[PDB]
Amino acid sequence: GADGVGNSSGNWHCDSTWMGDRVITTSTRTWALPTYNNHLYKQISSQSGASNDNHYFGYSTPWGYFDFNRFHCHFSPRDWQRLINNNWGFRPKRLNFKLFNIQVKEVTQNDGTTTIANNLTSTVQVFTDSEYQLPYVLGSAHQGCLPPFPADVFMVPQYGYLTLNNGSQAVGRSSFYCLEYFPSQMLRTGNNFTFSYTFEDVPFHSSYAHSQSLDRLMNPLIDQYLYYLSRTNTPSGTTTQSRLQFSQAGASDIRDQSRNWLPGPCYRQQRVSKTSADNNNSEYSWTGATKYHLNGRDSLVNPGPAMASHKDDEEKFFPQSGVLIFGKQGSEKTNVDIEKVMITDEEEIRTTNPVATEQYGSVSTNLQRGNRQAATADVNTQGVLPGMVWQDRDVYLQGPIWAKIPHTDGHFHPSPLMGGFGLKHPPPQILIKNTPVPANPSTTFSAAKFASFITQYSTGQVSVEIEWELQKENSKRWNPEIQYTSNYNKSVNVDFTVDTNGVYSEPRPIGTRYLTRNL
Amino acid sequence: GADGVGNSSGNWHCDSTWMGDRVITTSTRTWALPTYNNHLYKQISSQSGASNDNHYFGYSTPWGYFDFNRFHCHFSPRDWQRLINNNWGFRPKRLNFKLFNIQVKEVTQNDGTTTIANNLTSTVQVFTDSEYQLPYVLGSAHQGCLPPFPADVFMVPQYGYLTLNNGSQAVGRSSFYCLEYFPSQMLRTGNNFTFSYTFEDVPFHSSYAHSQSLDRLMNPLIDQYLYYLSRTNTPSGTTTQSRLQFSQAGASDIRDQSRNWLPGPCYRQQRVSKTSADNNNSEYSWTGATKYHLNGRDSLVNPGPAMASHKDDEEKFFPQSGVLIFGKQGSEKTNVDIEKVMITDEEEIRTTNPVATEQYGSVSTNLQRGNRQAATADVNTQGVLPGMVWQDRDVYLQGPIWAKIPHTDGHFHPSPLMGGFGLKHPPPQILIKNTPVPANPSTTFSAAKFASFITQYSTGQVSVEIEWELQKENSKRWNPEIQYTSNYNKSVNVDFTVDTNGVYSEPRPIGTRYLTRNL
Amino acid sequence: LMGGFGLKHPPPQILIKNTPVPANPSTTFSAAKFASFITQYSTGQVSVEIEWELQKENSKRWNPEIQYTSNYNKSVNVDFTVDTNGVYSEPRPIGTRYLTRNL
Repeated sequence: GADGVGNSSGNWHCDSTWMGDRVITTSTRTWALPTYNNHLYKQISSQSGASNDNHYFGYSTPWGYFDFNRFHCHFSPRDWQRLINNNWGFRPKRLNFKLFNIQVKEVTQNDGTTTIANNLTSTVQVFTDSEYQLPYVLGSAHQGCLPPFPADVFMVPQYGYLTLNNGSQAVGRSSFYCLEYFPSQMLRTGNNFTFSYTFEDVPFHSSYAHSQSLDRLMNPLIDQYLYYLSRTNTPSGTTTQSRLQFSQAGASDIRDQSRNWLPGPCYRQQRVSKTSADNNNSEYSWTGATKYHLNGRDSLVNPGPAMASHKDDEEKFFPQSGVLIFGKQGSEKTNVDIEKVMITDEEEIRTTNPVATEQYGSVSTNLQRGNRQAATADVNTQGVLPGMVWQDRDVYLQGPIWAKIPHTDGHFHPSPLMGGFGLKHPPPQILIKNTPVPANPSTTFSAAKFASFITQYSTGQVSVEIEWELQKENSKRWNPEIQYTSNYNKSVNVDFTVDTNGVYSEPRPIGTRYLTRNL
Repeated sequence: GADGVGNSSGNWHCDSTWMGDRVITTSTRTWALPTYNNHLYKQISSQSGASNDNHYFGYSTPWGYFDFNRFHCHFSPRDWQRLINNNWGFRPKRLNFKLFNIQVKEVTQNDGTTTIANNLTSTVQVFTDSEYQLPYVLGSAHQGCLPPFPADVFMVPQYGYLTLNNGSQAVGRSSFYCLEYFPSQMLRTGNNFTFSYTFEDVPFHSSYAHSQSLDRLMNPLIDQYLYYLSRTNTPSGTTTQSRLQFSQAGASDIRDQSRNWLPGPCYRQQRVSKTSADNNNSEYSWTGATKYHLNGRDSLVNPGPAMASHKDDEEKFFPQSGVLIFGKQGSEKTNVDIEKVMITDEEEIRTTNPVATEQYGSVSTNLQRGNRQAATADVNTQGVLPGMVWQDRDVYLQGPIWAKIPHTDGHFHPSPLMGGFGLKHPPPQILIKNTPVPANPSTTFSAAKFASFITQYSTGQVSVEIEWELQKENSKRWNPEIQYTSNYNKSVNVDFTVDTNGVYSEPRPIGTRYLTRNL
Repeated sequence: LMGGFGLKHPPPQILIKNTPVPANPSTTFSAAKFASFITQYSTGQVSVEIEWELQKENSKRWNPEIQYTSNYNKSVNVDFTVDTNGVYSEPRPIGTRYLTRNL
């Protein structure tokens, strides 16, 4: 699209409509973009000394990108609630994007006095990496997505990436991608950039919780017909004499019943409690946390494989890195106290996946014989096994929406671990930069790189609309399901509202599983 | 319809489907019908002495009728919840009824031993008073409607009615309707009786609560332009000297602001509190309760005109007869203690209708002058006034569904007072009786009325399906609405479930207003 | 009650705002809400036209009806006019009932 200077390049679309089966969440926000790295690509690396587990090598670019991989960039409390309360599941189908009403300003810091003014002509160029030839950054839970609250103006993030490294230094194989080596489209004012995408058949996120659970799944009333090993030894006057007898598992017997499927896999996490007291006093934050390691650098295992966060009656506990944790609007960056964060809870799964903090089961160790007692041992890490079945990490309104499946020789069940939809070809990276403006050059020629540009930034609005599909409920469940509600009682502030000084804020994390489906 | 003896006259339909705009609740239950008044019509009257406010005269009939004027005869907790959580309103549209698989048994109490057996031939006759020529009983909140819970078998109520009376005695004008003077259709087994109805344009029951309220309705930011009387007298050195000055109502001024509409009407009720303590000790149950009176008999004013049950912070109180009160499954018939009942609460209205227990406003009494102070007085009964606006009593799952608008020269806004839909021509009364079976007659003729019949009753199932329309939500409300949920925490029994001895039970009354619409 | 026409769906609310203008942002990224905008306001004209219907008089009333007139006598200022310093002003409230119909 194209037009004039006194012509709005696009209108403001920010609705949300439900169609019974679909529902489209349109949404627009105003943004701003500075000139990063003063227009140059800069090489960047870990700090020489820095622990090995923390080295790196890569580049930062003068390019800034766009991102809305956060559910709340599309759903509004209320809306989300609608969804989350009457749908067995849902998934994204297609999207449409558009930047417009772009405007380029140029600040002038003459002595003790700045003065911003329109640089009409100068441009901002955009380009979408629709061929995925660029290090996909999104999906890395970074923060600089869209504001949950419309009215909020925002700054565009700067693109940076990482290649290979042998400590703080580069290794040859590492590649250096240059963003100008693409065909950016250049916008001036009166210019807009639209583009549209279509998702790929993915599974509806399961937005329901299970009423039955693996173990308790058969019918009480009837005993099976298969037998199991009831007792081993037997009374012989005073002493026992080994004599194995078997029984037919019934209701009273349950624990012993024969089955057909196994809980999901696991990778044991340390348990910490919301109650300061209980927790051993010391620094096992890193030392005790569950991790894995590549090329000799141990990394953390955050968002561990999807597994319930606490047994019955222990909402007080949680994994050291088995859950998602968001900050309460305002919460500072580092070492903030428990009271400043919102920890997610995944009890809803218990029913199928193991509890993060407790071992999977316990396999037998030795082979018993008359002169040898029967061994056994608990298992803290069980990789996928036939017959296992499980549930993936719920979603949360202010959580990630999707993530790119890495291009590898092999993947195994790609639901992104941080939760979300695992996409092979996700929404392409959208980039934006401000074509430089060489400030006054010298009369006599010089072949040096230009270094003195006009100080200036851009701004303008952006809009994103997405169509989601739904799987409606359908249970013959007689008694009421659970629903997500807002507290009745009076409060000094409404949840998901602007305070007295107009600061919007999300009180709690809102999950997705409320409706109840049987297993 | 018709067929054979070994042929089910109908199947069992008991589903419930939602179509986005409609939703059909089908429902079938098994029933039983005895032979009332041993087959005769009996004249009936108050007990000679009995307080005048309690006299009456009328008849009881050998006929039993059918009734489902209770929302839970169609909605199942869950279902109801669906409705009640995502709909600005709804109303009934049409219905279809069918009796079938009728079966007539005949008990034999030979000495110390009864023995029931099939009287194949004998019949049960049904007939619907589709011309409303019979005293419409339904709508009178009687109890003998359908079981909320399907699996429950039930007994059919007996038809009785009331005419005029001058104390315990009849007055001529009083009519005596005879049920045989209709064309009953006679069913034998293999016979079924279907019939269908269509409702009449009625208003969707408002199933939402108001976010604004009459008083607080204008915009804070701006002061009006109309002036009101700020002060009357004025400082004159030591003494005041009358000097009326006026102000322009603003935010701080609010109470004084000029408006455009008035709260609904009222009829003051006594306030009682759920807290035994507070309540004055004595018997003002009748003496103090709000009532009205015709032909010299004071009757009670139950379900008073629709008006909020308590101001902010007083959920502890309520009208003496301004609310609906249901029994907790089991609760005996008389003088049962507060702990045995469930009292409905209509706070949701506060916003438009007056509070039942507190006066409407206060009008001025006298005309003031120098030598006369300004009078004033509170008003406890305000009949409809121009500009008044209000809300009708909510509904409640186990509440009435509708009621017949009395045939009179004049009605005023017919939403039935007990709540529900006011119908001009409501679902016709359906009646049923068992054609008598003269037990063995004497060889020699006698012209006396037959008095010795075969002892026998009937049974068989009945089905009722109804189509309701809906008005879906549609508010730009950002923050979450309130929804109806079931408690998370463990409990010995699930709500709306059968206990250990299979006794279904409704824990609490469930209203209808949860979703929030602005005023 | 304040008088007027009672409408079920009255003339819809018309709103207007000035899309914000982020004044100069910092070179290094920050995910905070933008708080420094360009100071600016808007202006321009607006127009509203409305069509009203009428019910004309029709009485066999012989003698003159009452009408609303402006005072004959001289005055320092005309009613519904700008004073000496150009300040328009409505002298009195003007009602609507003048013409006389029988009950």
